[PDB]
Amino acid sequence: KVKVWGSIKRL
Amino acid sequence: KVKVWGSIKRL
Amino acid sequence: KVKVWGSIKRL
Amino acid sequence: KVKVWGSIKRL
Amino acid sequence: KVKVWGSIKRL
Amino acid sequence: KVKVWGSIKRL
Amino acid sequence: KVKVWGSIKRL
Amino acid sequence: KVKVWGSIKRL
Amino acid sequence: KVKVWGSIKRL
Amino acid sequence: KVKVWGSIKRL
Amino acid sequence: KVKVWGSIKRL
Amino acid sequence: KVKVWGSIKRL
Amino acid sequence: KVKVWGSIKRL
Amino acid sequence: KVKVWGSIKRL
Amino acid sequence: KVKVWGSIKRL
Amino acid sequence: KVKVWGSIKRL
Amino acid sequence: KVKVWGSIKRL
Amino acid sequence: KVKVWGSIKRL
Amino acid sequence: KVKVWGSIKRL
Amino acid sequence: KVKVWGSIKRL
Repeated sequence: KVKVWGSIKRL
Repeated sequence: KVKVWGSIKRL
Repeated sequence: KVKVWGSIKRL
Repeated sequence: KVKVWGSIKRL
Repeated sequence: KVKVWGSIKRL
Repeated sequence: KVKVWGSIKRL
Repeated sequence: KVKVWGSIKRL
Repeated sequence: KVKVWGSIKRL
Repeated sequence: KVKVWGSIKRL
Repeated sequence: KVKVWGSIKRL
Repeated sequence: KVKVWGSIKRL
Repeated sequence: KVKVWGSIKRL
Repeated sequence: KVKVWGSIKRL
Repeated sequence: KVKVWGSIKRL
Repeated sequence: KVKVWGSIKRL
Repeated sequence: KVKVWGSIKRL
Repeated sequence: KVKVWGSIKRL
Repeated sequence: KVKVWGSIKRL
Repeated sequence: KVKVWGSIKRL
Repeated sequence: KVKVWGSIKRL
């Protein structure tokens, strides 16, 4: 399983 | 799945 | 601001 | 699908 | 202001 | 800021 | 920045 | 097994 | 940068 | 055994 | 770039 | 035996 | 036997 | 690219 | 005799 | 693209 | 896609 | 006799 | 007589 | 899909 977590500032 | 939620001020 | 929402199901 | 909706003050 | 609407298929 | 969270099981 | 960790099973 | 560890800045 | 390492037994 | 080792920029 | 080396026994 | 050797830009 | 020869850019 | 060569003798 | 002919895009 | 050709006599 | 045609004798 | 006819996409 | 009829996905 | 049909007299 690949767990993803965080945030982005731009598209 | 990977959920996406929030906002951006630039591209 | 540009609202961003939804999901990336296929990667 | 990642839906996007709003407005930017500059590029 | 630049209106931005739509969706991303592959993020 | 856009929150990215979740999981990719199959690539 | 978005942290990604884990394992790919279905390639 | 394919192990993953790191980060993405935009996706 | 997402670091990738390991082995593919099957897909 | 197909071995893997390196780094990616996107998912 | 992800270096990939090795062999498949049963294709 | 099916031998494999080289590099991929992404998974 | 069945011979295999060429290249791939993805897995 | 990942070079692929060899043979599948047992199937 | 089983004759095989063609090409693959992925491993 | 990987070329697959040849024959399987015994399974 | 890889065409496979013919007959199995040694099962 | 065991007759075979068709195709494989990955092997 | 052992009869056979169907379809397979791999070899 | 590889279509299979026929009879096994012996193996």
